[PDB]
Amino acid sequence: MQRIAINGFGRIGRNVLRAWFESPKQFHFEIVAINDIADVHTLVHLFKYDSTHGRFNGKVDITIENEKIYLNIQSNQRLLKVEVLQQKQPELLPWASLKIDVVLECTGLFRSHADATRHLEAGAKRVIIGAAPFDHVDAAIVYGVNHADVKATDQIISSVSCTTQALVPLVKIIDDAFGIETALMTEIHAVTADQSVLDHAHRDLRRARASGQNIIPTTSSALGALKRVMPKMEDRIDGYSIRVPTINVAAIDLTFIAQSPITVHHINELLIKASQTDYAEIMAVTDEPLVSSDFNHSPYSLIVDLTQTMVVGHQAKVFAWYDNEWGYANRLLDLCDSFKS
Amino acid sequence: MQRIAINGFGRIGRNVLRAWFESPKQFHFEIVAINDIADVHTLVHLFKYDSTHGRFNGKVDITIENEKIYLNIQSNQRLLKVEVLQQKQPELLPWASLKIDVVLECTGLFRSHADATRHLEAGAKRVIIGAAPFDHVDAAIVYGVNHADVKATDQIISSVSCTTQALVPLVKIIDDAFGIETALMTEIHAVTADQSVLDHAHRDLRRARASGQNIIPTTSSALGALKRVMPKMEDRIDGYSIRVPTINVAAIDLTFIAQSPITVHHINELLIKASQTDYAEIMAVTDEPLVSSDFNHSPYSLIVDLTQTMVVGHQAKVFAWYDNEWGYANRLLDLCDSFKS
Amino acid sequence: MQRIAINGFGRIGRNVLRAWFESPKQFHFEIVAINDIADVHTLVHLFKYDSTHGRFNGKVDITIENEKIYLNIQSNQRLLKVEVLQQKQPELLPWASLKIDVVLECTGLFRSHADATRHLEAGAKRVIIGAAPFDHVDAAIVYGVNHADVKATDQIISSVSCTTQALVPLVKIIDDAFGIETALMTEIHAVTADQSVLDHAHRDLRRARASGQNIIPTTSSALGALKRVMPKMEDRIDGYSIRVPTINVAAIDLTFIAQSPITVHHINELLIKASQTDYAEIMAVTDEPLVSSDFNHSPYSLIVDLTQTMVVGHQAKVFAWYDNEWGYANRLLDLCDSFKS
Amino acid sequence: MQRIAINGFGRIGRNVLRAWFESPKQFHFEIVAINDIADVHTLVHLFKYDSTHGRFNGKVDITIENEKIYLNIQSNQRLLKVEVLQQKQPELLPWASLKIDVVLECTGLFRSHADATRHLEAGAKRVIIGAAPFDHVDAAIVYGVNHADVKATDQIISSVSCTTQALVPLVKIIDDAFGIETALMTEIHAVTADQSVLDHAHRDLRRARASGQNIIPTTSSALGALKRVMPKMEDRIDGYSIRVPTINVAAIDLTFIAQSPITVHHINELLIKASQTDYAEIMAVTDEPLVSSDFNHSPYSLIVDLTQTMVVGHQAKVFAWYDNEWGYANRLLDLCDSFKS
Ligand SMILES: Nc1ncnc2c1ncn2[C@@H]1O[C@H](COP(=O)(O)O)[C@@H](O)[C@H]1O
Ligand SMILES: Nc1ncnc2c1ncn2[C@@H]1O[C@H](COP(=O)(O)O)[C@@H](O)[C@H]1O
Ligand SMILES: Nc1ncnc2c1ncn2[C@@H]1O[C@H](COP(=O)(O)O)[C@@H](O)[C@H]1O
Ligand SMILES: Nc1ncnc2c1ncn2[C@@H]1O[C@H](COP(=O)(O)O)[C@@H](O)[C@H]1O
Repeated sequence: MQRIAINGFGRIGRNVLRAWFESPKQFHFEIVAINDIADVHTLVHLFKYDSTHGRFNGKVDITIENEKIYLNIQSNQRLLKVEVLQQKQPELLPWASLKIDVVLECTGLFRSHADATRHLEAGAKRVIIGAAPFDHVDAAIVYGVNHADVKATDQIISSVSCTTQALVPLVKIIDDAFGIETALMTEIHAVTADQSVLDHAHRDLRRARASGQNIIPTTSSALGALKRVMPKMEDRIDGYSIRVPTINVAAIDLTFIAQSPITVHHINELLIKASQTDYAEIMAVTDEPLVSSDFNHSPYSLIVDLTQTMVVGHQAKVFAWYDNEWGYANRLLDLCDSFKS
Repeated sequence: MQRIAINGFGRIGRNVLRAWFESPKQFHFEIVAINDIADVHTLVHLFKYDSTHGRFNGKVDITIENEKIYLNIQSNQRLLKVEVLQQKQPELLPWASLKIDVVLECTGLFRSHADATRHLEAGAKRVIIGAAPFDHVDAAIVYGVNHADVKATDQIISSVSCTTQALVPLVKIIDDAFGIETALMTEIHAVTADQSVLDHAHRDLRRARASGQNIIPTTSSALGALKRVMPKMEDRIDGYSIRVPTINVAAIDLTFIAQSPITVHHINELLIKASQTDYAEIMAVTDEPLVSSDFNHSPYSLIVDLTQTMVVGHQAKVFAWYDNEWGYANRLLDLCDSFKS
Repeated sequence: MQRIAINGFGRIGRNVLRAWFESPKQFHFEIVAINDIADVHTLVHLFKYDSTHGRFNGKVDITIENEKIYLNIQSNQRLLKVEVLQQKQPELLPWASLKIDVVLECTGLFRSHADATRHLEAGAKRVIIGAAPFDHVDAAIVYGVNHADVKATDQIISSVSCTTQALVPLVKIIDDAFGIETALMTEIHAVTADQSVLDHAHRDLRRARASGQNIIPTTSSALGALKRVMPKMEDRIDGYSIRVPTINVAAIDLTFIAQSPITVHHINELLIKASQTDYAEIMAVTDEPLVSSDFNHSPYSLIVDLTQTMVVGHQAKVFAWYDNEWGYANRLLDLCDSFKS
Repeated sequence: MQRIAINGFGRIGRNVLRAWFESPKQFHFEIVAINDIADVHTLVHLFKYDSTHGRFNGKVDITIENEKIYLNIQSNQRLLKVEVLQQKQPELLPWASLKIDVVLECTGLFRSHADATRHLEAGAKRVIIGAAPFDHVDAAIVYGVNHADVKATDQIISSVSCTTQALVPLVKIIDDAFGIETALMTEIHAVTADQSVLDHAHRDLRRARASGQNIIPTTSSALGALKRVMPKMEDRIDGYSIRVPTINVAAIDLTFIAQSPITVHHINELLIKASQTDYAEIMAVTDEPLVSSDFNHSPYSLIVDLTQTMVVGHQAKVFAWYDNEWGYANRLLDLCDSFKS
């Protein structure tokens, strides 16, 4: 069966594996290897215990065999024997011998086309960058929109940011119905590792500042991303992220100018249909009176709070929550399940 | 002097007094009484120490002259004797005998023209409701914009909300020079007192949940304010508000369609000229990459982040800060100062 | 099957009803009625949606009849039909009708014998205050310790606090082993409902203060309870509490003077043999480097951090974690099961 | 006059420079040089805008004379003309050319005896390690206790930690009245720079975990340091530290067995006395019911909460707050203004 490997057992990598076991439907593929620069013990711990998502529900047993290290993981009536590796520089990795079909490059270090091929130079067949693009990419995918539009000879694939997978669907759907003259996105976002616990030295003089005590307006790769997905949107959309002191779950505030005429009802109605039809696998809509932590550990790439939708004249605004760790995790998985086809 | 009194030594009332002593120019009106349902010591204790604004910078001793309790408040080369009262029902309050010129109603219970007038029956000359009008006000005022338009016959007046103080100048300033077709607002606001520390039974099931580790979107009455202030802007602007774990400071995220050519440079250039000339008292602008905490205890009704301004086509977004409690409190005083003809 | 009411559908009351379901051990009794000032719809929201413990996993069918309201609740293959009520005064409540074998008085408003007797007046056969007593109680129980001391005759009982549920084991185990001359307790508790979001008027001027941004030391009627439980430990034990801005999970820090030889190993080993034999049902011990978050939703009365134990001479210090809501909520049930005719 | 320089312009470094300006008493020495690996601009911004301590009241103007970068800071009727340096290797520093009498080491990378000496070999005339000793130093000092015992043979001087600056004067005062058989310290501390914002890989696995959402029991160098100043205390004192989600201000829970009769009264009475006589510059005491943010920006090396003092038999406990950035930093300034003839 298709063999997958994770480079970087960070938040993303860890949650991905967690998802594999937690996934309601067993993914046909299997993860057989994880690479990192840290000791296995540290990782296991972080995989086992998490402040956000909680104790991982199942045993994890390390075994040394020959000289190779292995995570025997069991959970949800499902096993994986993973091989651990401690190679800093990808190029030397043994993806060749392991017959690794798909690398999940989740280190955030090797985002470029050059640094991503290093995994292919190392004998892997297909890389997926678990972040926005840096320079070149053979395709910029958003499972639920253009996961089909992957050529087979594509090798360096990006699946963009968590933010981008809430934005792209909102935009596509609405442009396809009402038209979008120009849009503007505010993103209310939980904290991210990039920030500092206390005022520290940081390039981002904004993210320099105490994560827990500040509202921090900053930027989002998610615009430049979506412009690679919908190159026509170049010079029509913009926006930014705001960081506030919650641990997890984020929102989008999408203001836009419709080209056809719009009512509140109408916009909400469309988004409800869309969530039951084409985008059923990654969208959901809620009227109920909810707040971020209700959407924690929610595998949708976005949920629309419909009550939040507003309209004055041509101008409108919609609101979507999304677990900014866990949606984007199941989308790295859901995409890998699309390649067997 | 012209004599002012406070009803409700709440988060506002206390800050108003603090501001009276902390303001760089002394006001030509004394605060001669306060009144609250809570014990004097509790009030004093919270007058002296504040989690958001640290210690009060001076002395407070409690005299019992006659049968009457008194506060004796020594700070920044200024003194006040201040009679404490403890009457729920504001019609009993002896504003008559104390010869109160102006009340500030700062409890939140008495916002109807009806309820508020009870201070005038108690023998007050004038009342300011420190809150968006409940039903009617002889006028509704935002210092720096329309404060002038108070007539002598005007008896019940509202100083609206912190949001209103920052949302209105932005509209007047932009709408005049550029022309707002429609505009939408997103208010990122710190925790509010009416919230719940853990999840709790409450009318609003959004503002029922854990204030400190939860994002909660909800309503802003600073729209239903703005419309009494600017009648022209009815159906041209709606918006909503978001609670986030910080303890103070808030942001307005204004997003508007223009009836003219708009560049980022030209928007910011206006907002600057407006702060330099027409609104130098209640406005300011910052080029610097600052965050919420940096504007704590800032007296300006709005500080505009110019590196947050954004243009796509005829649509745009401006970004302004304000200390909710302080920005609003200094405007309260600035107002009572203005009635001296 | 006995029949159990819950005056008070707050953190405790609600998490009681949950644990009944989420528990793998099935209780021979059933919960058949709840009461609260709030209206059914609101209780149901909050029963389903919790910030701390997350989405309730089950369906909740609100049934209205000619006057009576019910709650059909389905989860973990278990089904309850639960009458809802809205009556402030527990004297008038119809426990008579419904054959209430036990009330769980989880409001924290009826803690005297007289106020709790209002439930016996209403027709309930037996009460239990879900707090420390306020005066007379026909016993004060800590499950796993003196739950068999329940006299048949005993009507009004108390189940002390979560804090006391943890302190007492420790004391009893150590004293009955090494002998405790005197011992002091430092409790690090997460925010609680009594606390305020911002500085508000309150009788306890420690708890008046903004809960999110303050280390707030204070009282703890765990001691006053521990004395009612272990009478011989009068005068020898005192302690206090500290509120810090986590949402949940507390820790207890007991420094004691032993009346015999003590060494870290022996201290820990003792607690290990306890968590393995006698107290093994409400106790557990962990060698691992954990933090508060990971014990969130843990059913144990105490979990001892054995890496934290220290000894200098005849004085030593042990350390335990506990979930304040869930630890307590499970024990309440366990005690109800203890009452078997 | 003596000429001070700062290696490491971090939390400590920058607060040190700030304190210089704020002190009512113009110190009899000037800070003439700072050094950081980071870029000047960042260093200014952070020195100007702080989340913990607010805006620096003054103005900084960067000047590049010749090929040297200077900082012209003006505040509180004073000016310093600083030089900024980008030299990571201390041996290569120009302390000799700058005629530096005192380097403040605050990088926390050069705590070792050898490494700190690297400064002296650069022409430094005396070095102060702004941390507990790593290996062994010429002398460990606690201003207000033993700041007189400095010899001119002493060139490597450790100012211990913000914690030790409060632990020592308690222990000293208490042993030297009632005696201390043994004693155990619990420390509740605000968050530190070294913690992670989200769960993360790090050497210590408890400081790996999310700073804003956990109580985190860990360790404290303060005992190791106190023994190098009170060697008699070896074997007679231990303790640990806990990190809670607050920005600043920490407290200490000293529990101790007395060697005489003690009553709560006498203990508080001694500490009141001590705070007026000998330890009057570095100590204070409060009867009031106060909380962390009350003592933010408070230059006392400790303050006792006397309401918190407890007694059972020979065992007693006390409690004291301290600003763990501000206090420590004025002690650095107080230590440098001892050395003057
Ligand atoms: N050169 C590298 N090769 C492989 N994994 C790496 C490398 N550098 C960092 N990592 C991992 O990438 C992750 C960093 O992302 P995060 O920890 O989520 O901020 C951690 O799991 C690191 O161990
Ligand atoms: N009937 C009343 N008359 C005057 N002040 C009141 C009354 N009821 C409550 N207050 C005060 O109004 C304020 C409302 O809460 P807050 O403004 O958030 O502090 C508090 O100071 C209350 O103690
Ligand atoms: N008179 C009452 N009878 C029954 N339950 C009550 C009464 N008053 C308040 N409660 C409930 O008790 C709860 C207090 O516990 P907590 O939610 O932890 O603050 C409130 O949320 C109410 O739902
Ligand atoms: N010579 C130096 N070598 C290494 N780090 C330095 C040096 N000078 C300044 N720094 C940095 O200054 C920072 C200030 O401390 P902090 O920001 O609290 O970690 C430290 O992180 C150091 O790395």
